[PDB]
Amino acid sequence: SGAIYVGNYRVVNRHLATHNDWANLVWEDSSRDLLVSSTTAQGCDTIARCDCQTGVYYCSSRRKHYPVSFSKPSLIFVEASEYYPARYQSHLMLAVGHSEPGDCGGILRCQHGVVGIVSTGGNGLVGFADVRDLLWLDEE
Ligand SMILES: NC(=O)[C@H]1CCCN(C(=O)[C@@H](CCc2ccccc2)c2ccccc2)C1
Ligand SMILES: [Zn+2]
Repeated sequence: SGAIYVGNYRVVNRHLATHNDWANLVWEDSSRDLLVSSTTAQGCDTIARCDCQTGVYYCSSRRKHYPVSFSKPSLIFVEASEYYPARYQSHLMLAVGHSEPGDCGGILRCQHGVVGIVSTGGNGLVGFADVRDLLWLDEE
């Protein structure tokens, strides 16, 4: 579990959005596993605007922040699960690191800000849904 809070936005994994998030929807993309909902209060997160491939992510299954190298956002094959059929997930970055399903929502950060949130994994790999191309998160 976990979310990004920037301005009047809550960014969460689409497969984990609560009923309250759907009743206050801004934008969603099934192919990226992202959903953005409106918030009454202002958030403090700054989104990174860069091409960094090294950062630190939070892993709830180990209660640890791990430094990692990660790939460029890409269309990656994600196996069928209870949340989606077998498909290509876009804007996904992989890293060698421990991750388990309950780790989704963990933030990945670089020196510039929030890069993305855990969305996939397994096999000593962890995948992050990128949010750095969502330039509109920095306005209104
Ligand atoms: N974005 C998605 O479509 C997610 C939805 C939840 C499930 N997804 C994952 O990647 C799972 C592992 C799936 C798996 C298990 C066993 C064998 C082959 C695959 C996972 C593991 C670790 C961290 C986060 C998620 C896909
Ligand atoms: Zn950066």
